[PDB]
Amino acid sequence: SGFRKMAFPSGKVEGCMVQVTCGTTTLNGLWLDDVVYCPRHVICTSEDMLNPNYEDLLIRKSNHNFLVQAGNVQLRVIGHSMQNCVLKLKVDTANPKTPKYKFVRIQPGQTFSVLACYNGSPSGVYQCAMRPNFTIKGSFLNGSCGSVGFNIDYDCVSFCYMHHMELPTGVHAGTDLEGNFYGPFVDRQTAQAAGTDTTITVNVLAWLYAAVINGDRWFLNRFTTTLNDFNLVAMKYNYEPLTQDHVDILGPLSAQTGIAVLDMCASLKELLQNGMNGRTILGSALLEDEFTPFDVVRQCSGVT
Amino acid sequence: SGFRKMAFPSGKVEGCMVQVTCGTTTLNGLWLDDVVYCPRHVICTSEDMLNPNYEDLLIRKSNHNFLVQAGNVQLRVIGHSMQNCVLKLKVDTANPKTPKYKFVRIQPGQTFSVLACYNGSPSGVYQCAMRPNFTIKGSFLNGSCGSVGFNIDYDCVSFCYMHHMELPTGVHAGTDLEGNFYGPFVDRQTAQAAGTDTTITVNVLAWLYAAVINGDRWFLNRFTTTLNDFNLVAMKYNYEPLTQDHVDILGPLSAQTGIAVLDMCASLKELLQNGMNGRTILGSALLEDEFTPFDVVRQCSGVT
Ligand SMILES: Cc1cc(F)ccc1CS(N)(=O)=O
Ligand SMILES: Cc1cc(F)ccc1CS(N)(=O)=O
Repeated sequence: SGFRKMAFPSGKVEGCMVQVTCGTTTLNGLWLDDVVYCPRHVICTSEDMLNPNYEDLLIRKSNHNFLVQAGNVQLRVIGHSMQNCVLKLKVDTANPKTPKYKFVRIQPGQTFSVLACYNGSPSGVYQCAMRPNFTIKGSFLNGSCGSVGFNIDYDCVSFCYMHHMELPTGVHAGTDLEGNFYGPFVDRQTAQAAGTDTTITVNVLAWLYAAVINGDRWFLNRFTTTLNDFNLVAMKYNYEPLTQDHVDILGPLSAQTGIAVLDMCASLKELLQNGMNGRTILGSALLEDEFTPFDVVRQCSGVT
Repeated sequence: SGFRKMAFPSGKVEGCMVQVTCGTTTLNGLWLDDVVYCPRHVICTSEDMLNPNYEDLLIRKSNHNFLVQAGNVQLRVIGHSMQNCVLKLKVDTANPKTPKYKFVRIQPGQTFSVLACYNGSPSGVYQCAMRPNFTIKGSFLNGSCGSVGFNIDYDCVSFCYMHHMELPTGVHAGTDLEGNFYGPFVDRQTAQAAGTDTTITVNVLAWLYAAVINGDRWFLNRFTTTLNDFNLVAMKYNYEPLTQDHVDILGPLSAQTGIAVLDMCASLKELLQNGMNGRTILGSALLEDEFTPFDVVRQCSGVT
């Protein structure tokens, strides 16, 4: 019992983190097989970052300009290419600690673990969600760029995120491992405003299921509601609309707890309308939306 | 920028987790050098757990009754001894992945990372604090026992916690790696009530420093206070008394932010007296006390 915002074990990803230096810029790279993946803005001075022409900046670069360091051993770069907003440095050595892995582009509301790194060295690991405005609320200082977000499925690491930007509002933007940004963001030091950060409704409900399971029930009410009625209330409170897909995905939690999804929606409705009244659910004074339904099933069943 | 409840990277500890089976009971063990550490209640049936005589139960046990499995390879047990509430199984093979390590008994209010494991397999990693009532608020299902709490100092893993018990109130009790329980708890299925879970005042203040650093300042007031005056208010709100030691430890944050410790104490006082008024600090609607001063300095400086 007890419920915690858990990160996946980082070991398999710790083994893939290297330091990439290009001139004076040092940031993190991901070493999988004989390729090192890193943000392409490694080639930029902070002057370049105002309006960088990456194609033009990259012409000036050679394999030997990219210094890749794995622990305290240097990797020989035998090739370099730009895929969207990431650099792929082909090294002459396959990472002997390469786990089974996939590159996956996640959807907003989906959760993953970030291994925050500096100079190819892991500092800490924390659990994130892709916000519906395609930002993440990370902890990233100078040097953290190229730190990656991942999910682990038994022994296979699905890499979903590489860190690129902090927006002027102190939220974080980045790419999948094919170097395509989440949301409308570009690797340029420019006025980039994120849209409305809406609450991930399906996640809040999953977390309310997790609460009931763990004995926090005070918020369970006598009322039910409808998808349309609930969604009127969701709209007013900047909550993502709830689909039959969301209701289907919550099925097992509904089954395990014997609380219908729409009854829990009515509980959520009252919580939105009446607040917590200074009470707490699983030791939080607001509604948590960075647990997925899959996150609760797998935590409240002990999946390794 | 941005502030996150980060766990240490778990890799070095993932390498030390094994499965220990004794009869029908399976739980987690820690394999360091040629010793496997695990909870001594591995030798108990859930019948034994009501009033176990561990010395008597252990007489009946031989080296070959302890089945230690590291991944999918069996370790030969050549010796077994009881140190307090842990078993030390001497195996014939040194863990080749043994990191530099120490066993340290932590003080209440001190924070550490837990690698929650099942059948010697890591499931997730999360950051904890030793509560002032010597419990932790973990996430632990059946099989999680022998999952360990640790701090990492560069490359050295300080092991501070092994998981043993969930109390009837769903909080968690355990030992240091010498098998001495934190608090008054015993490895017995009996009415064990935890005392008052007081807030770790120094940690809340450190987190308020972290807030100011990260641009959340709304709670900064015009008032200061005294250690004695603040502590009257601390007492009323089940906050740990603040010592000159706590004030000394917050020095660097006070220095970095140019907010005197006692001024921040006055900010905390108003927050205790007036609540948040439905506002949030670093995306929390209550006062976080599971970051230490050392946790903020090292997060808001990017220590690897
Ligand atoms: C331990 C774990 C494993 C997993 F596969 C999915 C989730 C979790 C828990 S959580 N929601 O804090 O990430
Ligand atoms: C990343 C990190 C490293 C460290 F040495 C101490 C703390 C932290 C951040 S925290 N407070 O979330 O654990």
